[PDB]
Amino acid sequence: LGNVVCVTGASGYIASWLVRLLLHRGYTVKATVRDPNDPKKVDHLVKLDGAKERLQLFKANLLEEGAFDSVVQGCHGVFHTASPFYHDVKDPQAELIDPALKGTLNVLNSCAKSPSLKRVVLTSSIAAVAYNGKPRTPDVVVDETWFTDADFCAKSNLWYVVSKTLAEEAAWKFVKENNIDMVTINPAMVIGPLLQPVLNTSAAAILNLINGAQTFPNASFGWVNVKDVANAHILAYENASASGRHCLVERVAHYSEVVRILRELYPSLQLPEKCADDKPYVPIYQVSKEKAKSLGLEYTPLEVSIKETVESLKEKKFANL
Repeated sequence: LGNVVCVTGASGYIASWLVRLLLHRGYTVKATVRDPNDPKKVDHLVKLDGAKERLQLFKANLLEEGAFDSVVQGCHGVFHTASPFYHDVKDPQAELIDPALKGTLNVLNSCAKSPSLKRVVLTSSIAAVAYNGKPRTPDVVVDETWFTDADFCAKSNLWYVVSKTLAEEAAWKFVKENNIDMVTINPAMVIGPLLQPVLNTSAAAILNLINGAQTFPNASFGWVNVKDVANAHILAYENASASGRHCLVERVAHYSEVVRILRELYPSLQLPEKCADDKPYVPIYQVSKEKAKSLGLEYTPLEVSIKETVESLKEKKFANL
């Protein structure tokens, strides 16, 4: 409750929320960022309730070997969240795969030499679970027994999913051989309220639907509320019986369905009427909520997370409606 834990990539969306919630439960949080001295990118953290007294900032370059050695020491829990945001990709190997694997093992190495460590919570992705070749249609229930076939996805140049997949496999092989207790949280598209004026890929996609787009894409993604995965990380860490992977997806929805909800929430809002290609809609499917629910997690419904996202988009000045 009032113990010491470490959160990596603290400036990230999921991480920001995790820090806010950890601070609220009384924890002392040692957070790592690229430059804790840039009062521009750590402002949203220092402002959180309790931060002034229990937010401990440390400088750490995710790709710098040993950068996390001392910060994890003295922590019973380590939440490796660190999520490098978007950028045009040339070489997937040196730009996506290599940094993915490197940063994961960099932090795990640090945890391996920490006597205080009780459990590591790794933020993974639904990308490491659902892409094994099997069809994903309305009656299909994807769950934690599904594991992405990296080789298969590579043939389709689905390099981001490949990087997330290889990184998770690497993590499980490592913790197994180095006797570390690790659990992973696996979210899909993460939306909800904003703590700073910066958007992740998912919130920007929502922004794109309300700021005058002519069409909406023909795509179906799993969607989940940022408060829910942050809470899922805390519950998976605190509950001793928690283990393995945890799917964090509250329903898969096609963009036409997302647009329908937006029309219901905002009756006078201008929204795209046309889909991007005239082809049949990418089918939706189901994703198990059992494991997260087994820890007491309650899922926020999609119409509420969309409302919160659009409301924050206005508050942070991205949208003018």
